[PDB]
Amino acid sequence: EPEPQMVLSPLTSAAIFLVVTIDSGGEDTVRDLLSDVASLERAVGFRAQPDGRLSCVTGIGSEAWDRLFSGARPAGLHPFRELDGPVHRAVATPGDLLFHIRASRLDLCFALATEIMGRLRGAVTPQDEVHGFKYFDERDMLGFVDGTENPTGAAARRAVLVGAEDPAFAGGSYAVVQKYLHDIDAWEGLSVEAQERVIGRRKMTDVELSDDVKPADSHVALTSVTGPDGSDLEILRDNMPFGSVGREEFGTYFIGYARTPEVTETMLERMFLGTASAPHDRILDFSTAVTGSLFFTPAADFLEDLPARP
Amino acid sequence: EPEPQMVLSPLTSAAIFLVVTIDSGGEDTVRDLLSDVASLERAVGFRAQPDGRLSCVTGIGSEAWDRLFSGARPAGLHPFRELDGPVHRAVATPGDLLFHIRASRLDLCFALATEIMGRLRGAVTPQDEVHGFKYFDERDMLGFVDGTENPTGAAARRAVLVGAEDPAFAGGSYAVVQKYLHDIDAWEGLSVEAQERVIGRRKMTDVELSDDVKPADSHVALTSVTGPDGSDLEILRDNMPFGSVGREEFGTYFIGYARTPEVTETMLERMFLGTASAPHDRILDFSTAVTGSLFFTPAADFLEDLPARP
Ligand code: HEM
Ligand code: HEM
Ligand code: NI
Repeated sequence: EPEPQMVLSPLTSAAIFLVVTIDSGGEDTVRDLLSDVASLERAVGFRAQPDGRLSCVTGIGSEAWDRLFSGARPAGLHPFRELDGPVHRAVATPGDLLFHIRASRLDLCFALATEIMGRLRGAVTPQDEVHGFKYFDERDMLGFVDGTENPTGAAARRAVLVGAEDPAFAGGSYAVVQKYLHDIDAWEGLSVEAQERVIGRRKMTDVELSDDVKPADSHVALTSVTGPDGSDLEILRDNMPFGSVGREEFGTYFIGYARTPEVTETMLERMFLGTASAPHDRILDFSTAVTGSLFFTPAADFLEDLPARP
Repeated sequence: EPEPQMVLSPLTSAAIFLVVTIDSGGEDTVRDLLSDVASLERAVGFRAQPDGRLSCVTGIGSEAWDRLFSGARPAGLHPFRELDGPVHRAVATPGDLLFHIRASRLDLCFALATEIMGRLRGAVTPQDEVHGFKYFDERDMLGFVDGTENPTGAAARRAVLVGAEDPAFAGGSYAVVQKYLHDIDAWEGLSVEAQERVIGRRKMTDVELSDDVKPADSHVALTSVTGPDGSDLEILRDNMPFGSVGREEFGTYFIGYARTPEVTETMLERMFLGTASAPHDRILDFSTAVTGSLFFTPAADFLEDLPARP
């Protein structure tokens, strides 16, 4: 009986990512928005349903949580753990609140972000805002199909949603975000055969590389992680391309939901710190991370009925 | 039997507007892109047909025209005439090339814009770049249905496409652009009735105010122009909203196609300078123009078989 937010969304061609920090003494204005946000989603979204598919997933940062809520905390909620790799850095940037707004059209996402930020105006300071558009064939900014091996339906739920491990917050999830910028000129200089050695899948056909062709330092290889037993651990990603052409900004907005942050964090360490037979993820030779933050996205039940302020 | 560019488009949800200036000695690269731009449009767009609806209207500024082409000039091509009215100013800004990119998906626009700019790189300098989205019910940032009294088909061609009057350039058109930003706060503080007296049509039903009622300083009244004969003088507009919710920007991007700049320019004068019967367009009390430029968008034929350089 707890309802989670729309962490498992259908395919949606548009998205707006909003990350803000809570000003001095903006705690109260925020908690009012947190209650209404579900209702607000419904207002912007209900006409233009069922095509629209407008949703919002709201996330709360580690430190912001303590300023906002009394009572117990989510089990594994900390601030984003910065990774200072030998070559590549996973930076950690400020964010107190996350709004993951998605729809089938960008104007719906825009209308709902306007409502959210309108009532938050004066209590929060914008940190990041990016509008994402999906390609007509699910490909990302590097030209590869993006999202293929995402857990689906029932296993997705089990991989993403808090359960009996933290009963107090079952139905919530942990969201990790990173805004990446690509060296498109560099990447496109590569042969397609060389690019597939980077990702770990065939570009066009989207078939994964056989176990002994797939390089140890390819993306798909490093992001496959298993548990201490004979079973593999997965996350839910909804990557969204973005960019400004004039500024030569070509991006991938990464977002990854998981039952516990330790899964996503493992994958991050393998990509940036590398393993024994892999100095790092080759995707990083073409992708530079300019922000990263960690949030708990609660059950929608938690937002309707908040705890008293600490 | 000269084919115009896709000035008359279907209805498109997405748009990118590019304005660049041409650097010293960039003229040659620019010409090479102009010759290939229709080609590139096909390249990006065909594999998305029919539903893609991707198109690019390419336009050239008055000064850039003499740097690029020998031979005849279009009869009406001058720089955007700055208007310095009693209250409001229509700024004139830098711009040599216009790329009016439209499709049903924002990603189709982004992709063509990437190819174009990649070619133009090293030879031009970005001046303006707006990504526009259209609301599901064809409304703009002011919440009024935008585009209702636009001309259609036969009447539109007659209104927009250069004819026998300037034969060397039949199939062309003159485009005027202005990026507008709105005092959204001010605007939303009016009553719906108040707002309708600003626009000249009823907000929610899009019926035009009757003659007696419609204020003489309302937007529709001021942009309703007749010639030296009885009949009306029309233009084709494809206004697009754009915005950033974080830095509190809510805008309309104006683009106005006409058979001769004179019609558009006349309207712009009544709006910013006034009338016997009105100080200025009431719409300007909520909208600030931040860019202005005038371009000639040649026949498709012209770009593919370019004149010699001078
Ligand atoms: C610029 C950033 C990124 C790009 C362009 C990108 C792109 C891709 C692509 C093309 C695939 C192909 C296979 C598939 O979609 O199933 C993939 C898979 C995957 N990615 Fe990434 N990705 C990015 C960042 C990340 C990050 C930061 C993580 C952090 C955990 C991550 C985790 C994964 C996982 C777990 C898979 C599937 C693993 C499997 O095949 O079992 N990705 N990504
Ligand atoms: C802030 C910028 C602007 C906004 C928000 C805006 C919006 C609108 C709206 C809501 C209408 C209602 C009627 C219709 O859609 O046909 C309209 C009509 C019109 N506008 Fe604008 N517009 C803007 C700028 C301009 C500019 C710069 C011109 C320059 C000539 C212009 C010329 C016209 C014309 C000719 C009509 C229709 C006239 C008729 O009813 O016969 N507009 N606009
Ligand atoms: Ni490397």
